[PDB]
Amino acid sequence: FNCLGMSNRDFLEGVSGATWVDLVLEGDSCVTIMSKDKPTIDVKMMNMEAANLAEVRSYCYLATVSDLSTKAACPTMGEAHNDKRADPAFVCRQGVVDRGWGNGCGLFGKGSIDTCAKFACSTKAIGRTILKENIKYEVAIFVHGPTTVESHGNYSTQVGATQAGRFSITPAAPSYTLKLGEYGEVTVDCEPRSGIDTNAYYVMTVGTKTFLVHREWFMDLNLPWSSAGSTVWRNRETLMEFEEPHATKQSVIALGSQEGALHQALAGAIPVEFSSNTVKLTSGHLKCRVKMEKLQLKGTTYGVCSKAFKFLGTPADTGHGTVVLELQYTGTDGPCKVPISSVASLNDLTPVGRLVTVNPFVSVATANAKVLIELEPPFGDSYIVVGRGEQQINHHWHKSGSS
Ligand SMILES: *[C@@H]1O[C@H](CO[C@H]2O[C@@H](C)[C@@H](O)[C@@H](O)[C@@H]2O)[C@@H](O[C@@H]2O[C@H](CO)[C@@H](O)[C@H](O)[C@H]2NC(C)=O)[C@H](O)[C@H]1NC(C)=O
Repeated sequence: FNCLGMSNRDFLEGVSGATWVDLVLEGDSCVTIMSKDKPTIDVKMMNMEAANLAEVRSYCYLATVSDLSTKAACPTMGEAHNDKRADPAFVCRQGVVDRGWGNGCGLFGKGSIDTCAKFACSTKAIGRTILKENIKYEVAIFVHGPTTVESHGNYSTQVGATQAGRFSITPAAPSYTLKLGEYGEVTVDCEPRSGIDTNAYYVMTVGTKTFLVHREWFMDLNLPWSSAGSTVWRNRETLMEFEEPHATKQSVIALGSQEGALHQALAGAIPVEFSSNTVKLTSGHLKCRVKMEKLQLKGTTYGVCSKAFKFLGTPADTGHGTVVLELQYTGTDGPCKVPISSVASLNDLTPVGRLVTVNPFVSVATANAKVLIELEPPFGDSYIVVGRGEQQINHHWHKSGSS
C-alpha cells in the first residue's frame, strides 16, 4: 500500500505553485508525490477487477439424445410427419427408405420416414464480455508521517496511525476523498474509461478452467448455443448423429464430450482465475487528478530535536536514486523535528538534495525512538548529516550518473 521497496515507482512534484497533480496509475505500481510545505504521499494501484460480467453466448459441450421416435409412411401414402415436430425440445429429420412386402408395405418403392429425438445439454461453456462498466480499481494512499523500519509496511499500524487508506474507484463513483486525521485530507478525481474496449476478446469458462479467448474464434465454434437470457439451444445437429434409416427404427445418438477438444484448442490461450464471478486484470491504467489543497502538515509548532541521534546500519539504496536509513534518537524531549538533510561538504550551511520523508519527526517522548527516513541525495559525493555541531553525526554517500 506503500511505494517503499517497489521497482515500479515514480516520483512526482505538484506543479510549482499549485496544489493538485495529474497522474496515471498502472498495474502493481506506485507514485510518490511531493509538494512544498505538505507531507509526501504515495498513491498506489492495489488491484483492478472486472466483476459482474455480461454473459454473451453459451455453448454446449456434452449432449444427451433421448426418446427416439420415428414415423414411417408406405409408398403412395405420402410424406410422414412425426408429431414430435410441434415440440420445442425435440429435433427432426425427414428421410426416404426402400420399403415393400419384406418389411410392411403392400407396394415396393421409396417410403417416407421422419425421425425425432430429444436434445439435452449435459455441461456447457460460457463466454462473457468485459463491458467497461464492470471495472473497479482499488487504490491505496499513504502519508509519509512518522514511520519505522518495523512499521512502514505493517498495513494495520499505518491505518491506526491515521496514515494509510484503501479506497476503490469505479465509473459509478470515479471520485474519492480520503480523510487522514490531522494531515487533513486528499481528494482524488479519476476518469475510468481507460485501456479496455466495450467488446474485444471474451472470457470463457470450460468446467474448472477459465480462459481469455479470441472473441472472433468463440463466435465461430461449431457447437450448439443459447444466447443471453434463455435456455433454448439453437444449432444442435452439430452434436447429434443420425444413423442409417431402418424402416421401423432409425438410430439417433449423441457425440461424447467435447471438453477435451476444447482444453486442447485452448492449450495456448491466456488462462484467467475467475473464482467468485470476478476477474483479476494485469493490464489497465487510471488517470487521476490528486488534489492536495486540504492536505496539511502537522505539528510545525514543535521544536527541533536537541539531543544526539544514532545511525542503525549503513543507509541503503532504494534503486531509484533515493536512500532509506534508520535513526535512533537518544533524548526524551517530547516529540520534536528531526534535523536531517543532505549537504555537499561537511561544514555546509545550506542543503543539497531533498528529503522524501518530508518534515521528519520523533513522535514520542520516550528514549530510543526509531525513525525511518528516505531521502534523495544529490549526484556525486555528499554527506547525510543529522544534528547540529557537537552532536552531529554523518554518513557519506556517492550517487553515480551524470545528468
Ligand atoms: C502489525 O503490527 C502488529 C502489532 O504491532 C506491534 O508489534 C510489536 C512486535 C512491537 O514492535 C510493537 O511496537 C508494535 O506495536 C503485529 O501484530 C501482533 O503484535 C503483537 C504485539 O502487539 C504480537 O504478539 C504478535 O507477534 C503480532 N501478531 C501477528 C499478526 O502475527 C503484526 O505482526 C504487524 N503486521 C504484520 C506485518 O503482520
